[PDB]
Amino acid sequence: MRLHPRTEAAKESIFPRMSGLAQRLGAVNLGQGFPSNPPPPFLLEAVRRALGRQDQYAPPAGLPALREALAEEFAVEPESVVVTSGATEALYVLLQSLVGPGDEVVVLEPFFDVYLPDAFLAGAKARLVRLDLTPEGFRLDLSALEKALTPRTRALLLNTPMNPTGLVFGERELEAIARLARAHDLFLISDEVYDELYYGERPRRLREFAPERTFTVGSAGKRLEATGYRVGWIVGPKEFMPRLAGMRQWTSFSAPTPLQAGVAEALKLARREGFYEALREGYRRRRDLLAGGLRAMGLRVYVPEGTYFLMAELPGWDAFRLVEEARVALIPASAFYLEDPPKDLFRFAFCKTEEELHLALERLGRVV
Amino acid sequence: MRLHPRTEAAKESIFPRMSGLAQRLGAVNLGQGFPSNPPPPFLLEAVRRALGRQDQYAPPAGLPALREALAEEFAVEPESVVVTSGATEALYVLLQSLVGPGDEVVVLEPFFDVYLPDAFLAGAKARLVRLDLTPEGFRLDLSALEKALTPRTRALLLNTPMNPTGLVFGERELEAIARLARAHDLFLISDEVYDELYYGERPRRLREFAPERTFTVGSAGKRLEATGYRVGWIVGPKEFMPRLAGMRQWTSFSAPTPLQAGVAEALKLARREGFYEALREGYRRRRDLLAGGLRAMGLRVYVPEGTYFLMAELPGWDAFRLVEEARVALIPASAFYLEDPPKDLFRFAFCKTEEELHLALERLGRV
Ligand SMILES: *Cc1c(COP(=O)(O)O)cnc(C)c1O
Ligand SMILES: *Cc1c(COP(=O)(O)O)cnc(C)c1O
Ligand SMILES: O=C(O)CCc1ccccc1
Ligand SMILES: O=C(O)CCc1ccccc1
Repeated sequence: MRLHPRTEAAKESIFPRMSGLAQRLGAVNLGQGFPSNPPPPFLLEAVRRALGRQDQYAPPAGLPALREALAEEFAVEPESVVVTSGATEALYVLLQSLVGPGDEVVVLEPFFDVYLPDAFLAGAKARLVRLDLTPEGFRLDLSALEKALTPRTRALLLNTPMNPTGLVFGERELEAIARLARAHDLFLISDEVYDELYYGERPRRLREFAPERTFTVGSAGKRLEATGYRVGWIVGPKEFMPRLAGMRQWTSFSAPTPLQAGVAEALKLARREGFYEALREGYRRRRDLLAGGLRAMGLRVYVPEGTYFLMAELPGWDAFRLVEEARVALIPASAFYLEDPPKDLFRFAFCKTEEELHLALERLGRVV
Repeated sequence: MRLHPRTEAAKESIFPRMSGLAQRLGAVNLGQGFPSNPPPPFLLEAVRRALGRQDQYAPPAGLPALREALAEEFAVEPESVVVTSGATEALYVLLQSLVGPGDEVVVLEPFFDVYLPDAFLAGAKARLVRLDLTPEGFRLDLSALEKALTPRTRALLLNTPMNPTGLVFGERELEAIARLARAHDLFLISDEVYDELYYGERPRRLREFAPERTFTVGSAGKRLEATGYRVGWIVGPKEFMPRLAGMRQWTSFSAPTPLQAGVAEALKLARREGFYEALREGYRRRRDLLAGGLRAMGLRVYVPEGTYFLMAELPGWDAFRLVEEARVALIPASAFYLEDPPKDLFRFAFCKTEEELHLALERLGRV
């Protein structure tokens, strides 16, 4: 007896592994992305209110109230919204529903942890388009993007705000991508879990340029500082949504009911109490704190436009040596690149307390 | 542009569909199985204490406290327990991990909604083995089981206490199954979400006769009257567990943290406070209530030994036809069989209040 060859993709992710390593070593954890603080009180109270009354199965597509709350934010009808058990499931069910053997999916490099494994589990082939890393920062070359499209290309997987670059795609880029999508009749998968976490002008969404072929992915955990609630969603053309709900039905059936209920109220309260605005400000403050502290050490730092991650170069170091000698956990570039990753490039998560960030700067400082 | 052909399986499930229909028609819902009452106080309290403390990502394999609480109940180490987002995910990840193109999987019929679609999405073929429906009740034909085995069979999927039959596999039968699996070197997938809901003698587990090849599946939702919490588990040989944690990692990454934390404490309290016994006692009454009630109407009724489901025959009746005229929702046998399903057979769910049951009997009575 033996497991199916498919399970070769079932390797423990470097993200939770680093987290365990960090707890064991007593190191400041600036690797895997999850807030050090608890979620806002209005969300906790909304969930408490749901416990005891909404504990049983919810429809696969989602609790009616959550679908309506999301529909209002996205200006679509409830039937074009499907609630999944985290954006993680949304992404898995989408690749599973859009590509298969013989199909190709374009993925930008550096990429998010689940893209390639999901592509592989769908039996599809992924074609990577590495973004250019200049002294100014990461930059997308649309020529290189177009040069990657082929007769078998069925979908394009985009992520903005982008993890780990912190890049936010501008109007001209989305327009250009929407244009290529239409010209080759491609499906557009847009991972926008950090859609409310940007530091500049509010970005425009890819779905505005190509609504008939775009699937927008969101996450309550990345919206409301509650990564462990496992509530996410897909907003896309309604004609395809019933199928997607059909697919997530077999993976986990439905998302946690009381959490879906609490999030529904929370999404509305957040919009009217200026929560996202205050959150962005709290994060910008910490982004600058980290960036400035690393600059002062004489390090090369690429200031992000979104998400709570930033990348920097620490010459002559490797993640594991750092976590043990400096007692600071970071995620190495090799985690986001398939082959030949940039030398000495690390990702920092700054969704931590200011104290934790200062502690990390002090420790990295001594070990220069 | 069109969706990949694999989406053929993405058909809306009849169970939540009938619940939506029962709600619109103001009908008593005895179809999809989910309690009318809320979960026990000690579970609600445990979740409340976790809110604000344990809200971020838990490890894919599960929160240490839950894995350990589960390991204690099963008399195994934590490394052989993996926490899934409901038993539904356990089943999907399992088939995705054990079978693929060219492999076959044996499934007993009547089956649970999730079995065939999961087999199909893994790229394997499912060979069905129908149980015999006698005047007494359902029964497995060990000969028929063995007959269905081929050189391509990689696993067998059992469900006990069985849904929808309410059948509880006896000691002798589990042993026979254990030998066949061992002889043919097959994997055994045992769906035991209703392992604490039985009405007779404490049932034995399949993993006791073949611990080396058995993966046992459980559900906090079916153990603790909280179906919407989405916390399930897989208990199996440690040699394979890391790979299973690796697979669910890509499907939903990890189960809801505060719910896991709450379930961890609740599982321990349940044992100590005799929650399961009281639960069995409460479901037995309701079982006998619905059963006797349908008898008074002179209907054919098969009493279950487990689960909160029971099957009966309603001559010349259609499910949707019934939900409109009688305003009582049930699930037709067509949902549990692939072809030529028994005539006039429906599944009833008695995990409702006595009120709802009596109401369902009345409306049914005048029909
Ligand atoms: C965190 C994250 C996800 C997954 O979100 P969940 O809701 O936690 O499953 C998906 N994509 C990106 C880019 C993320 O940062
Ligand atoms: C309810 C049920 C499941 C699914 O359990 P979840 O924990 O709700 O996902 C699986 N198998 C059987 C036989 C069930 O009755
Ligand atoms: O750290 C991350 O980039 C975000 C959290 C995460 C990591 C890996 C899988 C799912 C989510
Ligand atoms: O009613 C059922 O038998 C149990 C609940 C269920 C049904 C279908 C898919 C997942 C769960």
